[PDB]
Amino acid sequence: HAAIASELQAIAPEVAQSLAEFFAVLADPNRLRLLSLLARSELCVGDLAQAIGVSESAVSHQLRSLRNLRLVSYRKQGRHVYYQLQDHHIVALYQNALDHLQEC
Amino acid sequence: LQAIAPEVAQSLAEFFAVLADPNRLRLLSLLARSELCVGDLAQAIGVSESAVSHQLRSLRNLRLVSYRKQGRHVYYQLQDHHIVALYQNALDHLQEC
Ligand SMILES: [Zn+2]
Repeated sequence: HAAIASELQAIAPEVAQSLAEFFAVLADPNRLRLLSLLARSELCVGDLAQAIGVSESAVSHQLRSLRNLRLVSYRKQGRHVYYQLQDHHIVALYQNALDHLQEC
Repeated sequence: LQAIAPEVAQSLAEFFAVLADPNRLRLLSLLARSELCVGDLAQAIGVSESAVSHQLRSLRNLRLVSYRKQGRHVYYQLQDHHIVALYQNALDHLQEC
């Protein structure tokens, strides 16, 4: 019987359901490759396409759902559109997940 | 630059896939605040000790949780601090969005 076992309670089923869906969104090798690039630098669709070795149309399409899913965001500067990870939570959960499997 | 190797991306994808389980997340949400014995978790979750023990076996094999011996009790805890951090960050991100 842990010291504070009586003081704890699990996350609500609705919250756990929403969190599970979030992780389901990340269980995609293609999405993770794109996020691995944005974790190190903000990049334009042109740079991402060259790195992953796919067309700009393909990256642009994948980035759309990523944007809708609130995993990435973008900023416009002059004639360029730079994509970035949504927030620091995204890079942290990404880096921690990777470090975890590296540490096993 | 270069993206992560394809097998690394695949392993990471499978890792997030195992986390896409509401029941596992409820268990992890408890361990995120304290290591706990099977009895404490079973009562918190409202399920039998046998059930939680079974759920924990899977989590152990998946390297999400570990256990240790402290006196006359076995306590389960999250495998490492990375699990702690990714859980909290994912949760906070969802709470603000
Ligand atoms: Zn966030």
